[PDB]
Amino acid sequence: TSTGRFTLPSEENFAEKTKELAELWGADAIRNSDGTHLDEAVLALGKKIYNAYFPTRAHNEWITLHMDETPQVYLLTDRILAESDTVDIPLMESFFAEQLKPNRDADPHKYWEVVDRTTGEVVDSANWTLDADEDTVHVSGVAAWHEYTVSFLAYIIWDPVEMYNHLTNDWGDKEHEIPFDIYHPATRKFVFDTFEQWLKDSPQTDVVRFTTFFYQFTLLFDEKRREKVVDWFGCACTVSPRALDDFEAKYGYRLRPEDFVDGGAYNSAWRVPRKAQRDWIDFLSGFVRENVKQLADMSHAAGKEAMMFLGDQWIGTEPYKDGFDELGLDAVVGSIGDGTTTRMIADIPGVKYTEGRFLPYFFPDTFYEGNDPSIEGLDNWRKARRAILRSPISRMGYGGYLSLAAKFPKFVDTVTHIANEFRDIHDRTGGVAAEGELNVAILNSWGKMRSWMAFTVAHALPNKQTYSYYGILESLSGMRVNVRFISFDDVLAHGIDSDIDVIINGGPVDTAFTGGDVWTNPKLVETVRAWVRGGGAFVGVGEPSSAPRFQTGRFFQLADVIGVDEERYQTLSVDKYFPPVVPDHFITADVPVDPAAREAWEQAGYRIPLSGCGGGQSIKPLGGIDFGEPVLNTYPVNENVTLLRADGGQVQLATNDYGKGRGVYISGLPYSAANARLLERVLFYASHNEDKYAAWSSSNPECEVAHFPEQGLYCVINNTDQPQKTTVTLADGTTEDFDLPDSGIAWRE
Amino acid sequence: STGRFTLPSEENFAEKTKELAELWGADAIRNSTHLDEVLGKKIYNAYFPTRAHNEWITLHMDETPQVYLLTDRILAESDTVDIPLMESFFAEQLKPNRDADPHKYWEVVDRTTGEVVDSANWTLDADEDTVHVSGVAAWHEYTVSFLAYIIWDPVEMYNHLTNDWGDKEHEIPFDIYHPATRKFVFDTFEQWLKDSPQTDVVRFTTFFYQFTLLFDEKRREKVVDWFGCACTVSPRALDDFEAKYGYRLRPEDFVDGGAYNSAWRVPRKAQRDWIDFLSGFVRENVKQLADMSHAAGKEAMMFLGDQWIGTEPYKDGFDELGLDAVVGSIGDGTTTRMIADIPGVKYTEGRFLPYFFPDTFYEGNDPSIEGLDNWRKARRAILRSPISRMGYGGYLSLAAKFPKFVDTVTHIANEFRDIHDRTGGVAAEGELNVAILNSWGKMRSWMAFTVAHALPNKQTYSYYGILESLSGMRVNVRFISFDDVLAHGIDSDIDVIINGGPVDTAFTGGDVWTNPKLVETVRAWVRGGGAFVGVGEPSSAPRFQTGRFFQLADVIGVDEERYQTLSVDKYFPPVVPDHFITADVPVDPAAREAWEQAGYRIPLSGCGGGQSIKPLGGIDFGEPVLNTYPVNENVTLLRADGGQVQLATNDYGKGRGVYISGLPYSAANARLLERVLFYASHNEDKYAAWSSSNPECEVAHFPEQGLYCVINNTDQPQKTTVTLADGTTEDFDLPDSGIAWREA
Ligand SMILES: [Mg+2]
Repeated sequence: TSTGRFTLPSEENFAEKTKELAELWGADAIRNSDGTHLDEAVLALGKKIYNAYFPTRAHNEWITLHMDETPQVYLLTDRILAESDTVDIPLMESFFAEQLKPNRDADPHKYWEVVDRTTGEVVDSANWTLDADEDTVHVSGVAAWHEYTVSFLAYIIWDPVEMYNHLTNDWGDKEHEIPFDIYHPATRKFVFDTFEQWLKDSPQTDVVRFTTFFYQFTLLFDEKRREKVVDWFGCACTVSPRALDDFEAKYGYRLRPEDFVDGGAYNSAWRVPRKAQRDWIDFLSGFVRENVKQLADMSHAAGKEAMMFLGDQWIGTEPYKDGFDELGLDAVVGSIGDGTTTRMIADIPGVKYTEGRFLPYFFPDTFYEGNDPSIEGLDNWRKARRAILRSPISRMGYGGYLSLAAKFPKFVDTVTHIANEFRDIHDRTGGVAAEGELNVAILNSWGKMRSWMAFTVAHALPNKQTYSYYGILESLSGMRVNVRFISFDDVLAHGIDSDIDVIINGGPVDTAFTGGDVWTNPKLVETVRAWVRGGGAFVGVGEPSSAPRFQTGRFFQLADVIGVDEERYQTLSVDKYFPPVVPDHFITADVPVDPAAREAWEQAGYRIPLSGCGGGQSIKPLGGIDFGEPVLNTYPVNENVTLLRADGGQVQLATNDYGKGRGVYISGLPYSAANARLLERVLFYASHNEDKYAAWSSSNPECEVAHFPEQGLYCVINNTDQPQKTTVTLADGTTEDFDLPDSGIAWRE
Repeated sequence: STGRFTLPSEENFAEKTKELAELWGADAIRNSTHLDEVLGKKIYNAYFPTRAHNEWITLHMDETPQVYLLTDRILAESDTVDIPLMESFFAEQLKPNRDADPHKYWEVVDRTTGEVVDSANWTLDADEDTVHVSGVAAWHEYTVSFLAYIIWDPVEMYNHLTNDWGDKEHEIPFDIYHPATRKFVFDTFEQWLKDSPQTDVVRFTTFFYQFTLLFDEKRREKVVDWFGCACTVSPRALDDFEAKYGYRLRPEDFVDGGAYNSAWRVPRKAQRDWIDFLSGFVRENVKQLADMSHAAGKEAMMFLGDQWIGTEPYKDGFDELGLDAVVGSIGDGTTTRMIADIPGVKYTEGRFLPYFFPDTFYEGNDPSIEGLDNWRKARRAILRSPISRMGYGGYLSLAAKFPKFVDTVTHIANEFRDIHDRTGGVAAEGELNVAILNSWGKMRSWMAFTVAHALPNKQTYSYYGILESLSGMRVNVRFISFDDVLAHGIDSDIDVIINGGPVDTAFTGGDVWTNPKLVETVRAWVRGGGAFVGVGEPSSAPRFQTGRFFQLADVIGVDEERYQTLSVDKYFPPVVPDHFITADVPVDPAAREAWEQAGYRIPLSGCGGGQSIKPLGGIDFGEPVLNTYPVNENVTLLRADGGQVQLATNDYGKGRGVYISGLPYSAANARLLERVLFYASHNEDKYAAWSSSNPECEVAHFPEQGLYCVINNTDQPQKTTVTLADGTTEDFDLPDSGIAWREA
């Protein structure tokens, strides 16, 4: 009975149950509760011992004596309306005073900017003063009826992880942990000296679990103690006067506070990055990386592993940028939130192994009397499992309080099953990826550096604005294709790699994800058009290839490829003619049929041509597919485009032949089993690979197949908590029928 | 009570004609062609200046009107590409002008780069309508813009295709810009006048230029703009334009990248220069026709439609033409107002619906229903801006076969005349001064948010609703332009400004909102007590500010998230369900309970909080404006369903801003708008006086006659209580389409 690949949390006064559960779950590693030297009875088990390290917090005794060395962020004030030629702007009224504090030490006139937001102009620094007695900037000689703001440097006085916990589990009047910035040599020396001593003081730790490193991700709170700004990939909170001044020297130009506050966007990953953002990323990453390497080296010299948590103070690491391997990190561990976040961890190059921390975390918010944590446990396993077959992770484990999980025998038995199943998958496949059946490339401004990081604001929390796009990643995360992320820069520099079958471009207009004005670069349009014409496949979602204003008559610059454009109220004089919808088609074959709606749709018919209204639009909606957020007034560019769904006087789903290749338009794609199948059929259809679809496929969309040619195996998995019957089709055209229980898996030669 | 009513007649109908003219109180008759010694009625005869003379135009086919046509986009797959000119167009309507040098008058464009392709890189095929382009970039799209002759008049062509006349000869239109054709038109008209002594009113239907109307190769409408002047060019006109204006127009100044100068486009200098050139010419020639009619003892009357381009009825100087009347088609409230509000003429006439034709006058149908419908929509508007005369078109013989309809017309004509008699034709008292602000201003009064006459659709109805609501509302409506506000500020008599429409249209205004002087003027005015009502995407300007889309977001308390600010949590304050603005919205108790029960979203990372989990509903806002959100928690949200904002109000100094995401016309929505206007202008105390409790009825106060009326806008009985100025109430129970008059 398999053992290993499993990390178990421990805690004091819990020797008996720890060994029972380690035995039961086949743990080869134990996570010592933070701080804490652990029970000898636990240490005698001879498991691999994880101890977490918190390098830039939990030492107020240092940082209270060097408060100008805390991390910093540019903050943007509320917009203040001048009603004459003077205006006063309070600095701190919209922000949380327990987290943030204006920096009055570094000359405001050098480091800050007052902006007239109505004109975009910087106000002369001779026209403003910072009040000596309170956090208010006085501006004079400006225009009445304009809005003004200040961008100012703020010390961060409360570490966001310690803060979030405090506020979330109200730890009352417990001391707030103050973060510290290693960019400053005094602090940096304190950090490495402390780490050296801790290494000496921890002979029994096998793995130093850095949780995490030097810089928080963008996270700001308001005066009502709510989250104000968040970007899980953002490096807002990484500046200081010295860092900014060194940057100017090295790069040959001075950043504006505007290059950080970004009009109030705070350099959201959704914004098309410019040179300033790419340069800062590069400057910050060189410095963070140099220092992570030192930590790894020191860990190794002491005989221990270096393991990074993919979260908390992870900024500047850039796990997907070239050179990550140079750090010599042994492992990355992250939170398993779904398939997309499973891949974000799994696909990381340059480490020896990866580790998933599965849900639920062992805490009272889920482990309370009358709750059934086992359901979520299995759910989480199933969403990660489908992804693990496409890109394996090396290890699994859980976090929190063992003594809490131990009170729920059903949950305990569920983990026993998950752990055995994790090891079975690994042992049968040798930890190798399943065969991908097509090569699919997501194209955006960021490319590989943001692999599995697209369409995200906060970690694993899709919302109204992101779910129609995030669903694309979640579908792909466990799909039987090979997925890579590429950038407009890669494409302009090197063309489109010849192994790629399908390119996906998706998002709203004017985001890093669709690409913005890069679509008015004729070389990009030529490259993609030539490639589609020669048998490439282009799948556009939402507002693909969009560029406002460039052409009065063409919003999606590749409207010709995908057969669809969005009306922008500039072309209303042009009657739009919709060809009849094709309801029977390869792409839609697995969509459940609703005869009541189809009948209502067929009875109601198509709008006859009418002046200023065009014609051809179905009077009633066919429906049957959840397309998410609408893209208003999409329409077919000519009548040779194939409309598959065009309900409510606009287009949701369309396909277009373009020379040898095809274009497909999808207006949006929330994740569901049915939509993942829809997407999957789109990939095969657009690449002219219909004849390749059946090999290693499951007839039922609720199940997936993974083929492992090198070990002579395939499996089939049930992605649901319900029994599923399905017919698997093998490469030679043979089939087998399955009856898969709840969350089950079957393996065959 | 008799008169103010125009009746049509065919031939061979003397007896019944006389009966109906006396039933309806007709004081004028519209003849098709001359008959019966029915001859002391005012006689209307239609005149068609620029068609029905094929004998002339076939001898001068280079003097037909012309238009710039934009071809399909053709993909180049190497350094050469061929572009057929006519494949997307109707060949019986349009023919390429091979007469005027293509290399001087046409343009080939690389649509991928926007660059004009050098004339030396293209040729026009000698034997087919195909342009050969060489020395170009592979994988770009290319188009030609070319001059086309218009060989079929669009009124004759619409009517032809509507009742397939088959081989009936096609009327070819002619352009009076050329001297020979102009001379033919005036001489012919001079002669026609001599021959028509019984004709009292020359009903010009219409003048010299068709509105933008182009058909495709499948015989369908391709491009339409009721206000557009696409079909008004010629090599001579363009050459002359350059002499007068000091620059050469590009064909692109007309085809407009495919938009063809839709009135929805923000007009640039070229569009305005052409309007002015064309208008000068057109008006000069219309004045002559009016002069000629006058020296023959006849009235000159203009049809607001068909060939009306260049007249510009709302532009200053229109009065100088000396036109006695405008007649127009009554489609709805908005189109009624469009006719009624025209200055510079002696009287106005509406042609009411239905037209007397078999498409509605057929066995089994009750056209009185439509008759009353049409009359109710116009009436509410006539109260606010009276029209002089009414009447119908079509075959009287067909309508006469429908005695309930005949009774309905009698009821209508009598009621029309009764309103005139009681009020002396004066406009009802307006209770607020309301200005619509856009790029066009008054030249396009009641013409906003329109493509095809009186045909709102999916893309327009959420904004056309604003006009349809105001058309019959008890307030004074003006239309002003950004140039007006920039040159003169905001008139001291205006209570409320409305800005409405999608981003980057003439109706919101586009980049004018990046002009700080505009922003200064509106903000200062609002702050001192003005009212700003923004509909859809008011004040929007893309890209100008990363964190601000609606430039006056601060005024109205609402902006639209454009995916630049997703990192910023949005906090929605609780909705206020009981409020002056929404007071007449019906409360559906199971809906309200479900909404109260689902509660509000608690704040979650990257998701903000405070949005309702279930919708309150109750109001149809039309097309969604995605991801609108409150700029702060001091804004009052009245409707914020589905994680976005439909209705909100914000105090801004002494004034207020209001946001409405869209407003399809209905009695409820009209009422909503009206309460928004009184609220935004801090005039809640003024709302009661001369109002109807029931949104299905409206009140017109005529203080100079010590008199008000209340009208039933529906075909159903409606109970309502009117409040008067003194705080007094009076009750009514009105029948279908009813009216009631009271001493005041
Ligand atoms: Mg030839």
